[PDB]
Amino acid sequence: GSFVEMVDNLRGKSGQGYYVEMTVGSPPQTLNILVDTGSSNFAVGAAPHPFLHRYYQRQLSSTYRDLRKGVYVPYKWEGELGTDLVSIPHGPNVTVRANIAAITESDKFFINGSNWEGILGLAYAEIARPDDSLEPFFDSLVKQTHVPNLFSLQLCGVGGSMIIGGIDHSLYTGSLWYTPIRREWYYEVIIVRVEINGQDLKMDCKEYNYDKSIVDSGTTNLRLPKKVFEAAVKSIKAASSGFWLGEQLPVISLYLMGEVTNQSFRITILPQQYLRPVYKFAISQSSTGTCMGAVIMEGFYVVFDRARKRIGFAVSACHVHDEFRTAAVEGPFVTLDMEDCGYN
Ligand SMILES: COc1cc(Br)cc(CN2CCC(NC(=O)CCCS)CC2)c1OC
Repeated sequence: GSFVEMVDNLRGKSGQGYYVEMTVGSPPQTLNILVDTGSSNFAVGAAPHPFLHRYYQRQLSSTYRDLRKGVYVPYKWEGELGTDLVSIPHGPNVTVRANIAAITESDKFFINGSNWEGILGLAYAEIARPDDSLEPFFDSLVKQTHVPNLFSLQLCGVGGSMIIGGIDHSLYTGSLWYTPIRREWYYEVIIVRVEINGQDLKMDCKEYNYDKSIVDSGTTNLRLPKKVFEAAVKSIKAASSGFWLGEQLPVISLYLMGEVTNQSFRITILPQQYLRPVYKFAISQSSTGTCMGAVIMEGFYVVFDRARKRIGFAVSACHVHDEFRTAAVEGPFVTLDMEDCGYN
């Protein structure tokens, strides 16, 4: 119902993702940790990298255990794997034994000037490194505690909330609308229709999910596939008459597969969401598929209902809106052949 302790527990810089305070080891070592639904490793700085405010000092932790194994993660960082006791101060009052990759070497990972020292992957074991046998933090948390298999994110344009183990109904207006998680690797969803200011792109819905479509807190932009990206910008440029290519400095609706056969709902983002104050055009091309980043997520309260293999969307109580236009989650809509849109 209400999780006052966990409200406003996220911070960050625009374009750099959101981080939460966590503790590792015994006695607890406090670190700021990126919240990433697009990856599945819990990894922290473990050596005195010049950019870092602080780092995990294994020698100070009585509860640390070595797994005597190494991990190389390119996007790069490299680490030594182990386990230790982990807590989230402004989260549930629990302590779990989780896997931690102690980052010993990295290139273009840590950001000069940033206030975070690690990454928390909230996605599933499938995309975990080195392989799926390394249990992600959230999978460990659910198994070792009575914390429900669910988390939600209210990312605001920089602070936000990560509600672990439930939903805070103060953080959204209207109703929650759910889309199925297609496969438990990334938080994979299916987009069935795309409108630019009320007009359908008339594109094959297979193109909207070319390779995959994901909800990703680790990505800043709405990243559309090349073919969709091209057609989207074409309608975006026509609606308002280098920059469009992300080389320099009208609402958008995505229809998502519903819970029921032939039933969909739409989520609608304003310019106030895809114009990121630096302004920059926060919609870019991709070759890995559709990535619903902070652009999408900042308009909505997002429920990662892992228990029921679904993701909830509702209008965020903190989203930037004026007296003219407001962000929206609306349904139900009738959409046939939705299963076809999934790439195989
Ligand atoms: C500031 O730097 C980061 C902040 C945060 Br929060 C997370 C990361 C790492 N994260 C790794 C997974 C990526 N997503 C995918 O591979 C799916 C394709 C999406 S189009 C997104 C970036 C970051 O990079 C190091």
